[PDB]
Amino acid sequence: TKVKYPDGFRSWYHVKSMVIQPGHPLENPFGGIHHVYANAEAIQGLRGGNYPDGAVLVVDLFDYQEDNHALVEGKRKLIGVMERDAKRFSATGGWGYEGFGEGKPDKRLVTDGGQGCFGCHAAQKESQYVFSRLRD
Amino acid sequence: TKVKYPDGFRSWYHVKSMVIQPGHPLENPFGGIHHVYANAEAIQGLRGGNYPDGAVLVVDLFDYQEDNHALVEGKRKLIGVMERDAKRFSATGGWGYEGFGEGKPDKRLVTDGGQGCFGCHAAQKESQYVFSRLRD
Ligand code: HEC
Ligand code: HEC
Ligand SMILES: [Zn+2]
Ligand SMILES: [Zn+2]
Repeated sequence: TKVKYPDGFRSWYHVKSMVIQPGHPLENPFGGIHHVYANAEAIQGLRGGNYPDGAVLVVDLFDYQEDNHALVEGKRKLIGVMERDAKRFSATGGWGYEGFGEGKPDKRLVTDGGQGCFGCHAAQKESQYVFSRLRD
Repeated sequence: TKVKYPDGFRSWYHVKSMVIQPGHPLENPFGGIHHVYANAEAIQGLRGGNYPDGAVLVVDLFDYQEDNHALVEGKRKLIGVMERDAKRFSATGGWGYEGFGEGKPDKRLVTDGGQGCFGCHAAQKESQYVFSRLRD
C-alpha cells in the first residue's frame, strides 16, 4: 500500500497548469507553478470514463522567480501523485496519495496514509476525487 | 511552403512553461501563460541531437485570470508553430514559422513568410533558433 514512483511521468499527457502565488490558502506547500500529467489510464477518467486501476495523475510543482513581469520556472519543489487501485487504496476512496520531495523517489512526503490529501479530494467525489478538467 | 497545422500537439511532450505579465516588454502580443510542446523529432533536437526535417515545436498561449493568489488558465489566444524543413524553409534558417489564432487551423496569422518571427529567433542561431531548453 505504498504508491509507486511514477517513472517517465514527464513524457505523459499535459492536462493543465496553474500558478499558486504567495497568500493562497494552499501556499504551504502548493505555492509555485504546477503542471498536471495523466498516464494513458488516467486520460480515460478525465474524458468521462471510470478511472481504471493503474491510472496515475501527477502534479509537478516548480518554484518560480518573478523577473521583469515574467514568471520563470526554477527548481522543482515536489510532485504529488494519485495512483488508482480500488482494492489496495480502499481506505482513501481507491486513490493512493503520495508526495516526492523534488520529484525524487527517495523523498516520500505523506506520513498519514494520505487521509489529509483524501480529506480535501473528497469534495470532488462526484468527479472520482479529481479536481483537474481535461481541456483542449 | 506552408507550415502544417500541428494536429494532436496537445498529446505531445511538454518541454516548459512561462508566464508573461503586464509590463513585460513582450506583453503585446506574447502576454499570458504559454506551454511549449515538442514532437519526437523536435525532442531529438532539444536533447542536443540535430533537428530532423519534420521536427515541430508549438508554443500554446493562454490568457489567464487572477483568482485569489492563483493565475488560472483562461481562453487560448493563439499557438505559434516552428516546422523543420532545412530546404523548404531555408529563407528562415530551416524553420517554417506560423501562428494560428485561438489555435484554429483556419486562422493563419503570419503575412511576411516568417521574417518577423525569424528576426527575433535569429538571436538563438547557436541553439538552431530555439529559445526553449529541455528541463527534467
Ligand atoms: C485541499 C485543501 C487540498 C489538499 C489537502 C490536497 N489537494 Fe491535491 N489538489 C487540490 C486542488 C484544488 C487541485 C487541482 C489543481 C489544479 O490545477 O486544478 C489538486 C490536484 C492534485 C493532483 C492533480 C490531479 C487532480 O485532482 O487535479 C494530484 C496528483 C494531487 N492533487 C495530489 C495531492 C496529494 C498527494 C495530497 C496530499 C499530500 C494532496 N493532493 C492534497 C486540493 C488539495
Ligand atoms: C522576440 C521579440 C520574439 C518574436 C518576434 C517571436 N518569438 Fe517565438 N519565442 C520567443 C522566446 C523568447 C521564446 C521562448 C519562450 C520560453 O518559454 O522560453 C519563443 C518560443 C517560440 C516557440 C517555442 C520554441 C522555442 O524556440 O522555444 C515557437 C513554436 C515560437 N516561438 C514561434 C514563433 C512564431 C511562429 C513567431 C512569429 C509569429 C514568433 N515565435 C516570434 C521570442 C520571439
Ligand atoms: Zn489576499
Ligand atoms: Zn510583475
